[PDB]
Amino acid sequence: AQTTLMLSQKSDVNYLGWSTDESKVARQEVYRGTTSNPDLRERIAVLDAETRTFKDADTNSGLNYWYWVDVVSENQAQVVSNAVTTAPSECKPGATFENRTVDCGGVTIGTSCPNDSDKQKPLIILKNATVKNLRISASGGADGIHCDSGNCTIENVIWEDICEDAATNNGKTMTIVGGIAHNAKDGYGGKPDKVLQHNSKNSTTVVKGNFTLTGEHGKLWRSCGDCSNNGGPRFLTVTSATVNGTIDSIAGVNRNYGDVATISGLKIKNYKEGKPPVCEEFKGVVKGQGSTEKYGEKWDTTNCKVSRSGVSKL
Ligand SMILES: [Ca+2]
Ligand SMILES: [Zn+2]
Ligand SMILES: [Zn+2]
Ligand SMILES: [Zn+2]
Repeated sequence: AQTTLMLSQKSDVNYLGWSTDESKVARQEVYRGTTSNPDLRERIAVLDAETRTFKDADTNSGLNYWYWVDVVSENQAQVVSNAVTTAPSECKPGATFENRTVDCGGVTIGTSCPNDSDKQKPLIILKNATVKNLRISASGGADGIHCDSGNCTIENVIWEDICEDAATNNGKTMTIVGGIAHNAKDGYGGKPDKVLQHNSKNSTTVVKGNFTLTGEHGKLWRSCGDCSNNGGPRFLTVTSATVNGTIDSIAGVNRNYGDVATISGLKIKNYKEGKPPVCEEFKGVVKGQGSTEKYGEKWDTTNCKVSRSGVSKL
C-alpha cells in the first residue's frame, strides 16, 4: 500500500491532505518535526480511519515544519507517506482521463481565472476516471475538474482559490474523497459561489473523507437551478466534510425536480442553527422557461434529508 501527502498553508494553519490505497485502515497518525529527519518526527495526532485531511494550528512563525502521515492497517502495517514541508506529468491542463486512475503525485496545474468571464475551460476532464493528489493554482483555477461521464473520483485535490467552481458533475456519480478547497472574498473568480456544480440527471455527487473548505465560500453543492435542458433528479450524499471558514449555505436542491440532499458528518466553524443554513429548497427551471424561487432552509423533508444531528460546531 501507499500514502501520498500534500500540504496547504492557510491563515496560520497547515492543512494536510492525503490519499491512501490501504484497504483495511484502523487509524491514521500525523507526525511532525522541525527538521527533515524522519527519525526525529513526533506524533501530533491520532485520527480515525475515514478522514483524509487534518489541520495543524499549533505552530510557531519562526520555524519550518515537516509532516508525515502514517496510515495504520488492522494488521500493524505502517504505510508512511512522503514528507511535506513549509520550508521554501500526465496531469496537464486540458487532459482527459478515461476508464482509469491517474496519480498526479502532488504536482500543481493551472491556467487562468479572468474577471467577468462568461465561459472557462475545465483543467481536467474525467470520463469514468479517477484523479488523485493534485493541486490547482490560486490564479489558474479556470473551470476546475469535470466528471463528464460515468463514475469519477476526485481524491486528495487541493484548490488554492476556486475559480468558477471546483468540480462539475456531468456524469453518473462524482465522488470527492478528502481534499482541501479554498475560496476568498475578493479572490480569483469574483464573489465565492458554488464549490460543486451538478448538471447531469439521475446522478449523484458524494462527499466524504472530510473534504475541507477554507476561507469564504458561497455553497458546497448546487443542483443546477436554471440550466438549458434542466431537470432532475440530482442527488447529494455528504458523509464527512468540514467548513473551516465561512459559507453562505451548504446545499441547494430543486425540489420540483425530485432532488435529494442526504447530509451527515458535517462540521462547521462556529455553527449556529441558520448560520449558515444547511439544506435549502428551490424551484428549478429550464433556461428561459420561468423564474427560479427560493423556499428556504429545511430539515428532515423529502428533499432535504438532513437532521439537526447531522451538523455540528467544528
Ligand atoms: Ca475564488
Ligand atoms: Zn463551472
Ligand atoms: Zn464546467
Ligand atoms: Zn466537460
